[PDB]
Amino acid sequence: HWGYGKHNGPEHWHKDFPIAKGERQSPVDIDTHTAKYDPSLKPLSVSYDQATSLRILNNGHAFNVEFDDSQDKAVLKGGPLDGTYRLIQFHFHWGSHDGQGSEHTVDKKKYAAELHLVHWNTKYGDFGKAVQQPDGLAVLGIFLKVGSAKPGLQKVVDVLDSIKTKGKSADFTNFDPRGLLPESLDYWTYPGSLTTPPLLECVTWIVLKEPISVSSEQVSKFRKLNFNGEGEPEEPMVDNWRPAQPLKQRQIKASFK
Ligand SMILES: [Cl-]
Ligand SMILES: [Zn+2]
Repeated sequence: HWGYGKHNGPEHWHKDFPIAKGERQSPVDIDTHTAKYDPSLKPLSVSYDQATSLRILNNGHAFNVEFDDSQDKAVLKGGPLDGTYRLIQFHFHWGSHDGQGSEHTVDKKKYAAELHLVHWNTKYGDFGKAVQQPDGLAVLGIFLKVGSAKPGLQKVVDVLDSIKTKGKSADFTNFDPRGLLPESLDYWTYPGSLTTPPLLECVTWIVLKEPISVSSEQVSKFRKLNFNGEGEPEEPMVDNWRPAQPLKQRQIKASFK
């Protein structure tokens, strides 16, 4: 089974998932000098007022906050997207220390972590059908940098102690993901893939320019989670990120100059 270790980590995924060497893999390094301004890209429309969070789960790879995606007003649209995409879950990737942990990089700079807000294209009926199409999902990626604390993240970080091992979960209602967004919605966009197996090339990536600031203590709580199930010897959940992949024949566009 895949993981992030020496023997089952990202360098090994291609054996079970040959698309790992595909033409539209994620993440990627974003070169700010070559990314091209496209002043025809509409503002991003992020509507989370009626986002209805359900639970938080340690899935053995990261933790996912799951949403009720029948909420037809809880949607991402605009920007580079046609039609409407529904929020299903968000999760993070992070490092064994503050100097690494993001999946996308910006001019080769890695951030302490990266948040992914996963949405599926309503035109395909559900998430399971959408992942089989090239315009099936839209993932909103947001970098975390160490600085002042992020108040809207605190409810997430405080609940992690009770879901420390694989399989554990907690009810997690009335979490408002708007508390995780930076001031600015300027972004870079490119077509790419899920960054975990099955690595399907079904994602329009929308990566915000502006990181959110989280405190050193908040991010260190991510690192207290464990990959293993209860009753195995603790295996700290850190460095669950996939490194930058070849950009091949893709152009990264920017919503801003
Ligand atoms: Cl804290
Ligand atoms: Zn992710």
